Amino acid sequence: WRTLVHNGVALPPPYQPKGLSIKIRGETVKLDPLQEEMAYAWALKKDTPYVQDPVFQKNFLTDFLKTFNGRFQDVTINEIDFSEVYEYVERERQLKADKEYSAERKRLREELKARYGWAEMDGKRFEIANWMVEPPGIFMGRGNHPLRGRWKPRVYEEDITLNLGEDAPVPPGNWGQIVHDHDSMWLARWDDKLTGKEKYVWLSDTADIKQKRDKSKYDKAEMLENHIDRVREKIFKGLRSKEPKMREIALACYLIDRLAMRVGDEKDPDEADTVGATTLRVEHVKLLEDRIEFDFLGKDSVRWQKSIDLRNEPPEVRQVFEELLEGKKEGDQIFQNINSRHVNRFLGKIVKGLTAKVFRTYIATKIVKDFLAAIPREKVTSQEKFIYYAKLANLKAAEALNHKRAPPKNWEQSIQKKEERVKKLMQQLREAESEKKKARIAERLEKAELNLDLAVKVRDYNLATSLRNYIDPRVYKAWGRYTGYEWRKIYTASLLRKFKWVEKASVKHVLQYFAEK
Amino acid sequence: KWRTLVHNGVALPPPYQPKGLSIKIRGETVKLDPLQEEMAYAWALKKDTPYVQDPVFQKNFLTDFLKTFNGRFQDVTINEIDFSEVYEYVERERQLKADKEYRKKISAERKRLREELKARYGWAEMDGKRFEIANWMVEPPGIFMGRGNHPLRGRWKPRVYEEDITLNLGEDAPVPPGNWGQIVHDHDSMWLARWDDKLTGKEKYVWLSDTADIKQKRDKSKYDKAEMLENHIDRVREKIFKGLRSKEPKMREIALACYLIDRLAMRVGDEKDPDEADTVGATTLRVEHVKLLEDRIEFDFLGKDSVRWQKSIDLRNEPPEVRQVFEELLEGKKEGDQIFQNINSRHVNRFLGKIVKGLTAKVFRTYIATKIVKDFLAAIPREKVTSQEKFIYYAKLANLKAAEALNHKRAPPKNWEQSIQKKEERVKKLMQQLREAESEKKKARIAERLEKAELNLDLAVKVRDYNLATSLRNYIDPRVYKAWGRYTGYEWRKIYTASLLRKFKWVEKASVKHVLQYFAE
Ligand SMILES: [Cl-]
Ligand SMILES: [Cl-]
Ligand SMILES: [Cl-]
Ligand SMILES: [Cl-]
Ligand SMILES: [Cl-]
Ligand SMILES: [Cl-]
Ligand SMILES: [Cl-]
Ligand SMILES: [Cl-]
Ligand SMILES: [Cl-]
Ligand SMILES: [Cl-]
Ligand SMILES: [Cl-]
Ligand SMILES: [Cl-]
Repeated sequence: WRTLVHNGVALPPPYQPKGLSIKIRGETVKLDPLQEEMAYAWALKKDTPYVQDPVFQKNFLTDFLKTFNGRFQDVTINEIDFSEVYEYVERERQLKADKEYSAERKRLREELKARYGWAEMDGKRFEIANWMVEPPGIFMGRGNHPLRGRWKPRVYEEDITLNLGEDAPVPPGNWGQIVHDHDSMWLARWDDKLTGKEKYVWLSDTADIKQKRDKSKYDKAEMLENHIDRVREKIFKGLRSKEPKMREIALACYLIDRLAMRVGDEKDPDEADTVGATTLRVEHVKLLEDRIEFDFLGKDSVRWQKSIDLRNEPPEVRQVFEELLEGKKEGDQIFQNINSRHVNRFLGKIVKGLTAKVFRTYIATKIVKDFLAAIPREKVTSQEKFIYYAKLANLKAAEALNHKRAPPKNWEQSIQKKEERVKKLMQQLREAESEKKKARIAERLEKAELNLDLAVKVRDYNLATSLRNYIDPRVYKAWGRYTGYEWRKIYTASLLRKFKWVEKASVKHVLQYFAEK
Repeated sequence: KWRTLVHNGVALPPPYQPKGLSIKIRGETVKLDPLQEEMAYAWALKKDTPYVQDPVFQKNFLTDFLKTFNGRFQDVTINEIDFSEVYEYVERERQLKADKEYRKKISAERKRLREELKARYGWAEMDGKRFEIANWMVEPPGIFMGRGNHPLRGRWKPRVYEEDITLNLGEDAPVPPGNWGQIVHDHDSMWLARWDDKLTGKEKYVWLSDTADIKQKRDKSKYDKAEMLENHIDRVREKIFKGLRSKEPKMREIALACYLIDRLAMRVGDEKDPDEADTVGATTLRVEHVKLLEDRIEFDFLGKDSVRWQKSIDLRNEPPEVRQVFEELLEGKKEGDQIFQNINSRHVNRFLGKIVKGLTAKVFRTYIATKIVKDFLAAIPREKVTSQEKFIYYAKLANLKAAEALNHKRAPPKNWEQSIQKKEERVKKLMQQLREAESEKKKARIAERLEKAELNLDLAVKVRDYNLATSLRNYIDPRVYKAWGRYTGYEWRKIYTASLLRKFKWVEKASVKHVLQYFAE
């Protein structure tokens, strides 16, 4: 770049003390501001599973107990009474759900965005992706990070170096450095004060930000594995709720869990014609004694059918379906009060960051993992067999996520052509005694035989949708490492660029699952 | 975009020469066709290695081997096969090699043909400039192996042919002789040739020597060989002892130099690189540097800047051939005489490579230094790694242990004594600035810098006599430090300068499971 101007980064607001106390072994202790700021972060997690994790507890106390001037060094979490801090949190939670409004925050939120959210690079205006420096808080990763529960210390202007053009105005701030690095694209830089990792501020719509955001989705899905039981319990509790809006939302979430059905309002053309909760009409659903049948004919003339065996489903499932169908005509929409905002608000209250898209990524990724884990390594005899199994796993995820498609236009004859190719190769090598020739015919035979079986199996399904969007590429990198074969050949050049981040990423989480025996 | 690109393609392996050998399966003599014999002979070449005792290696090998007998024997297990006839041919041919190869029958002529093939295939022209091609030989087929735990170990690597190979050439470059599978003109690609590995499915590329692709591949290869040595160090040591008992005195001297690699991590001594040229090495030892006592041997080397290096080996549990060869080399020499007069890296690496293909003095000392670092970090409780700066501190103390092990001893820095006092004052001041600290922001900013000052002071004292950079750049597998970062959660990239992060760029993609499993034990 030639010139680059921006207003730096927005630092978090200081913590506001509330005069709260805790009890340690019966002794009331008045919290200092930093003590209270940490006790408050812990309290905000009071209803999460993390505060029951002994590694999480020990890491938190490592930073917490250091603030007590030498006292309480051998205290454990069970000997601290946080109830005063919990009560403040619950009170603020109730107050936040009661102030239906003082909407002058939009002027203040918009004022920050206009001030810090835009950089001007070589005369052009560009949005900044991450201009807010996050406030201090408790560190968390995907579930097994060794530093989980440790405090992330507050970052100040002096820790931050800004990248600016030489003729740009130095924005207000006690910055630690202003560098004129025409070579590098980043806007601001600083070291994370817990992990030692370098933190960068990038323009929106850049390679670094999209790779980060792409990987973050699959990371949330991996984390979901730790919480899926609780999610399912809260979906069913929602179905039993007294509030009809809650029952309807919970039922849409039940359909995500059970059928991997999308919400129905996403506009992306890859899935816009597939079934979704909001496009279900009364005529698409039949409630029977032992099952619920779904039968949906889409715009593309694709008929999608699945059923749910009610034998071992909770009774509240049929109860809410009956409630929503009651009194409606066959052409009426079933889910008339649903959209992605309501669904993701419900899910997000169970697991922060959880959305329907993350949920379906977890589903598709688990299906692929479980399919491949069931294959004895001795059956994976070649690169072609490796690809074949990878694709059958992709197909299982496609059918699970309802990525049904109209058959390829000339599928009928192309199968005979693959059947012809198999036939012709079949005895082409039967009349060739040279083993160098009888070997390079054997190789294309199995490639053709596997490619034929695959071509029959994939006719009605678009595998690309889940391969591009819902299957964690770490599963296929791990499958490559587990078996020895070339997993990059599962992907187009385009998807290899999209998943460039997988090259550096650990696959221990998946590979340990394959290697269990 | 290159504009023109000219080369002669790649050199294909020589065809296998059948020998008319047979094996026995369940007592039935079976005559081997060419491919079966080729595979049986490869297996026989490993008859005295651990690999042929590994059930995974066996199953993989039998998967491809039994496939050659298309109807019969599809049920056979490895113990039902009698390879003794192939074993005998191998032993006969290797005993035959115990007479003359480094003579003129296989010296000048072997040399001449080697240079002839290099002149034919080793050079490309790109945009009118001539460049050496790094890997113009297609490797012959054989039994696949990785670093020790590869899932395809024991599988056959099938022969590659001209018809399998794509060449990348300018549109109007001459088409080199050969039945190439395809000629492309891809101005966006720097590779010269490409084919699929017929076992692993990985795409194989031919590159110019001056590429990142080759530099990175050669850098990682050294550390991979050192990782693989971990499984074989006992056998290597026994073959060193065996060399010490050889009847040829030149092999005995070479063996003793290799023994000093193993026991003291002592370099050969002939490498010109200034990083190590002033440290002790086998070829730099003189009679007065070595005291042979009754149950131990003491080394006392006085080098540049009056730096004295001293280490000793306890001999009482050592095999007597160690003392034997030392006495042999010391006898008839007086003060000032060089002990190892027929030693260089070529002879040493020839000897080591006969034990393990690709093994060299540098690979051996990389294994030593890497194990030292791994063992040091593995013994550290996670509770002690309390911060990024503590993490870096322990990493450097491990680095120092490898420096001491590999004899990278140096004279203390010019102003060390005063550069130690100055840090003692800066910590003294830093503590008083933190007692009078006020705001939380201030109490933490000084705490940050104080902890850094105290650790750096203790480091500065401990590293006075050793150059840590040599082993960090050359002998410590960076996967150890990446794994240390993953085990603890801290940023391992700060262990490295920008230069070393470039050299070790390959570690970003590399698995560290082999080391991390050891830390997580
Ligand atoms: Cl932001
Ligand atoms: Cl975590
Ligand atoms: Cl979690
Ligand atoms: Cl600040
Ligand atoms: Cl949707
Ligand atoms: Cl809700
Ligand atoms: Cl890989
Ligand atoms: Cl090769
Ligand atoms: Cl291996
Ligand atoms: Cl040397
Ligand atoms: Cl690797
Ligand atoms: Cl791995």
